[PDB]
Amino acid sequence: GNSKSGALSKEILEELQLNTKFTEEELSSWYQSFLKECPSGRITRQEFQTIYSKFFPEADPKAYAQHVFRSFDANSDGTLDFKEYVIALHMTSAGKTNQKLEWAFSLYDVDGNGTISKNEVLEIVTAIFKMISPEDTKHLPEDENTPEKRAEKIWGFFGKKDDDKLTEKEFIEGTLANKEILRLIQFE
Ligand SMILES: *C(=O)CCCCCCCCCCCCC
Ligand SMILES: [Ca+2]
Ligand SMILES: [Ca+2]
Repeated sequence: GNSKSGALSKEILEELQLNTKFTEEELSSWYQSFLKECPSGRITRQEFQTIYSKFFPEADPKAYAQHVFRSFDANSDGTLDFKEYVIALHMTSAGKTNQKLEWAFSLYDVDGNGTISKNEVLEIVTAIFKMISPEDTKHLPEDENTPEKRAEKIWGFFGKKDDDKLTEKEFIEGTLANKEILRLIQFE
């Protein structure tokens, strides 16, 4: 006797501006389908990787799947809600519109220090390697067949010296430069 939404729909669509949601009618039935996986209401971090197994049953994005969590599930919560979930899930795609793209400096900044360093870059770098398949690992330049050998390619592309800490401000431009950059540190 009442129109249901799923505890979320008007708060998210509010984002209609940044990035064009696949379809306002998408995150609608997607809310219940989740309630079925568990009559709960909070997604854990250990089970977060249990999902990536649907869109990538090939490689083992299990190492990079745990990084996308603290990426935005640190908002003083401890659990990922469906609202913030659609944001990240659709961010890894939904094409490239205006603004946005800022959520990227969030997944790469694991610790979250307003600035990225070689360490964090190393973790996400090695993890991303797992997602890559050996059969395809032969395509990338051998000058970086290992996480320790590539850190020089990525960090070398940007070019840090005095302020050896990449900020979220440039993290967006340093990439807007050569469209062939985001291809390396690419994420899915
Ligand atoms: C109020 O009268 C009860 C809630 C009515 C909800 C309307 C939708 C009912 C149909 C749900 C199943 C539809 C499957 C396509
Ligand atoms: Ca959260
Ligand atoms: Ca940091």
